[PDB]
Amino acid sequence: EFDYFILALQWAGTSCRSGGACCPYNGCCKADSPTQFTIHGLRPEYSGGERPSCCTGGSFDPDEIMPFFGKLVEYWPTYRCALEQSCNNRKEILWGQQYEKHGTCASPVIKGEWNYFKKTLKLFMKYNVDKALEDAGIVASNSKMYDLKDIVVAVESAVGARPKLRCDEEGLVQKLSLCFDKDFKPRDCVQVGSCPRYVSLPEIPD
Repeated sequence: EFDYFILALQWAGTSCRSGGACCPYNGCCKADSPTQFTIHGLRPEYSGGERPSCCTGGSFDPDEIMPFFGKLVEYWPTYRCALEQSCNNRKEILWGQQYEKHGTCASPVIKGEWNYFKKTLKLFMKYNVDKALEDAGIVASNSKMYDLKDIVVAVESAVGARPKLRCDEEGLVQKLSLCFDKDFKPRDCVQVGSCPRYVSLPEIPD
């Protein structure tokens, strides 16, 4: 039983600050493009001791991604060069792991692969945090820090609900999550203490 969905987004600059080698599907390699928040995954919010994962034991079928491939590569890249540990000790690409581990547990609100990726992408584009931040003048930078409050206000004003921010211990923004109800309408996320008063949104390392 759950009431809300959580859409987890990752800040590319922080996921890429530990260099690495360019490999397929990697979001840290791609000529020249601005650093932005990309999709990590959509999942049911469980808060009662038990937190289910892998609910159908259903094999991820890459064929059902087709009408979304271009968008997934651009907005849902991976930041590791290895396959992700998924259900049944099965190695999988990020999209697969997210679908099997969480999307299956979203039934019947979300039924099947297609609808999972379709819904996740729709929410990302409709309530676009990157556009909100850019509008406020909050952009990737290695020399300037930002008031945490400026970022929160930008997202709330644009999306209509309070997000959840998570920073590493050096004050770098790592993730930003949005919460939604079963009808996919924005809802304030539970308050959390992670980020200091001033934070940084580093650019992807060259």
